[PDB]
Amino acid sequence: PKPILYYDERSPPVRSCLMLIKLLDIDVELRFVNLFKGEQFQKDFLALNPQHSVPTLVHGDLVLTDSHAILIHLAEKFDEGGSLWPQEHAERMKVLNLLLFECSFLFRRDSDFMSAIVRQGFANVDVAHHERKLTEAYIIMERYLENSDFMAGPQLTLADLSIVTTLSTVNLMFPLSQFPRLRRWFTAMQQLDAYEANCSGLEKLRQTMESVGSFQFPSSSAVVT
Amino acid sequence: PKPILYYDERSPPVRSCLMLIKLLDIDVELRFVNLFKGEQFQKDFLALNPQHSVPTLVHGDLVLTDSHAILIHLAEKFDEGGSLWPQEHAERMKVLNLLLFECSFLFRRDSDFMSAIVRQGFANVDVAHHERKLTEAYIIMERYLENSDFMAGPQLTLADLSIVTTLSTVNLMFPLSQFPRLRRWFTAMQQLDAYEANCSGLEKLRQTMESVGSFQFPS
Ligand SMILES: N[C@@H](CCC(=O)N[C@@H](CS[C@H]1C(=O)c2sccc2N(Cc2ccc(F)cc2)S1(=O)=O)C(=O)NCC(=O)O)C(=O)O
Ligand SMILES: N[C@@H](CCC(=O)N[C@@H](CS[C@H]1C(=O)c2sccc2N(Cc2ccc(F)cc2)S1(=O)=O)C(=O)NCC(=O)O)C(=O)O
Repeated sequence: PKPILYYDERSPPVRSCLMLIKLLDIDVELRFVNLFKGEQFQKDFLALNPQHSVPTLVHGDLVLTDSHAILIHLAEKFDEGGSLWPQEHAERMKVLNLLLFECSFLFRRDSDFMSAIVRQGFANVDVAHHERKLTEAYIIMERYLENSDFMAGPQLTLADLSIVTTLSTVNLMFPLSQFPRLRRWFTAMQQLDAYEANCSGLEKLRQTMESVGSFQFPSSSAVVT
Repeated sequence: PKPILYYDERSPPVRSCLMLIKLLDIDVELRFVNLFKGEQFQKDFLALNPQHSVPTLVHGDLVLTDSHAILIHLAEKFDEGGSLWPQEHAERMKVLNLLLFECSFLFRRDSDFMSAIVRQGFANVDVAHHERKLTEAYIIMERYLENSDFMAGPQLTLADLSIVTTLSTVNLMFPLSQFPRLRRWFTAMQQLDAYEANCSGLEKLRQTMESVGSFQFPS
């Protein structure tokens, strides 16, 4: 049976899976779970994923509840022997290490910021606090890109797919003017045909966040090429 | 070159790596980075790990900056053919999924709570809020244990090592009496020879958090 992806394209980790699905031309059934309406708490989805989170993948008997596991699973089954999830051990561990950076550091801090907007309203958020936290993530990614051309090495990997969706979401708010390597990398990612799968959900996220938070992202921040 | 582990054993993700090292009898060189003194911001360590986090593993030219990658790396290098990191794809994906649950959900919420204590002081923390968030993690793990003796199946895996160190840290504040599968599992984990690697740092974390937070854990 072909994979089933429970999704809300506003979510960066969902969009990372959408990019991989487009990149590898995987046939996947899409099942929308509207996070704005709380559909992740629907009884059947909750029993499927007690974390009530998207993306969730059902592929046969396998149920994955984290984008980073979904990316690895889909790469092993549809990019077998390929370079997105590289064959050599050290290269693969480097990709895994950056996937975990996305979970542990980048997405955690972006989610922290957007959760404060939803709960308090943008005018009541300590924006300077979150600017510091997320600029710190910019600094770290700039350092990674000072030593390699893509995030995890000389070529595109799963790490770039995971990170670029959250980047583009952070960059709705915070400009990349002071980060030339990260701007060059982001521009290169935007030229990829697979990046088309990030565009619609990023814009839907912008619309929803501006509505719920009663604010506007500064239009000048987002890198657009 | 033998692996080098930069560590502060107060940290649950550090303790998971220490448990695996004891389980597999891995010869490592330990290097203490005192987080209480801010030594993770020392110039050479930031150069090595710009996330200024422990655990950090240096193994030859490979530098790993996340406990979950370190667990997988060490299992693949030192436990080929073991059950901790299963060879079968579906089983391996299940372990990976639970390792990411630990990063994304359990440790995130435990770190949220302990960071509130450090920044605000225990007397000013919304304990009820964090009790709800962490009890939600208990509920999820209790469901994970419905069909299996361990988190990822019938056998001990890397997922149990990652989860149990954070468990025991959450359990310093919130008891497990309402979660029979989870309490059974934790008692069984505590009986492992390798669980001794968790003991020292858990107590050091209790002592340090109680001083920095100016409080005492109920346990
Ligand atoms: N490691 C896991 C992470 C999976 C996960 O957490 N998925 C959630 C959606 S991602 C998300 C988020 O956390 C927050 S907090 C505030 C705003 C947002 N997001 C924007 C958003 C706003 C409004 C809206 F209607 C939709 C989205 S977000 O960036 O999308 C998730 O499913 N949350 C549901 C829940 O109940 O927790 C991994 O897969 O990698
Ligand atoms: N996914 C990564 C996570 C790696 C990581 O974040 N490691 C940190 C130590 S774990 C840690 C923690 O996050 C917090 S927040 C508040 C309290 C604590 N900890 C307790 C503590 C208190 C006082 C003290 F002196 C030491 C510890 S904690 O549980 O130890 C880390 O290195 N932080 C340093 C930094 O600058 O960020 C993975 O590896 O899995």
